[PDB]
Amino acid sequence: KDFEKLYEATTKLVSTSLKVKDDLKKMFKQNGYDITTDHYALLRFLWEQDGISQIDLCEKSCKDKSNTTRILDVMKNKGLIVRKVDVKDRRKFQIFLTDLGRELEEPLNEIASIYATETFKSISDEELPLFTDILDRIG
Amino acid sequence: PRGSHMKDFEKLYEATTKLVSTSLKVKDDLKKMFKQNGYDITTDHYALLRFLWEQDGISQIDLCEKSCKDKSNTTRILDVMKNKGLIVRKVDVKDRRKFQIFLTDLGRELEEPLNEIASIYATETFKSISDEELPLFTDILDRIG
Ligand SMILES: [Hg+2]
Ligand SMILES: [Hg+2]
Ligand SMILES: [Hg+2]
Ligand SMILES: [Hg+2]
Repeated sequence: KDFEKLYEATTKLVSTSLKVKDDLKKMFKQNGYDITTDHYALLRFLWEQDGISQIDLCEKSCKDKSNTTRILDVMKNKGLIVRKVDVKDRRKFQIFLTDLGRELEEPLNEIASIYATETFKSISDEELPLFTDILDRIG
Repeated sequence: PRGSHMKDFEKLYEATTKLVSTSLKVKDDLKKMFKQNGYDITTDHYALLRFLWEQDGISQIDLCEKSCKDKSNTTRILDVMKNKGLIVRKVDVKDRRKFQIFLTDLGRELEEPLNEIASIYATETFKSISDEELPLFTDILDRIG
């Protein structure tokens, strides 16, 4: 409708995504926090709700089970989260924030806010839900 | 940074999240479709091949400007393409130390079957999206950043 246009949209979608992820990461680094966008998204779920099951974070995350688990080990190794074997299943892992994990909410949210305002500055508030809804119908 | 009409951070974050997820789903599904139909090609590969079908023998340098993925990642990906037999690296006759990138016979032949799959894929993927909506979507993506 027509392929050339469709391919161009797909490309822009995919550049933009990468640029977004990559600039937010840089901004966390510049302020001295060595974290990725993936780590931030995961931590956001936990700040809402601590003790999420790993499978539960599969679902919410996306990824494969391989990738998510590797991202979570990187996070544990930076001290943000710990991993417990569950009180309603040996099979399941529950995921808890450390103190470090809790502490970073204010500041990581602050940097993400600053990134967001600048990044979305040319776009109107009323364009968001259109954008969002077009993304939701893609696929 | 500020003004008199700020957006809600939550909304911006949700949009960023949806943008990211959707990018990933689209990439990953296109890759699955290529493999299911017998071609072991990533979306990154296919995207580079598109640039080569338009402009065979382009410089590594000019490929990176178009590519994004600024240098070491386009390169690593180019290497993987050479070892797949899709492309070939040729020292520039003019301008020392530049390379030009050329399609193999295999890389040329893939143009038709790979565009066929991607095209079908794109139409499915965008079927719920009206003709008026598309450049709107595209224009928002251009203003992001
Ligand atoms: Hg790309
Ligand atoms: Hg994500
Ligand atoms: Hg999963
Ligand atoms: Hg390169």
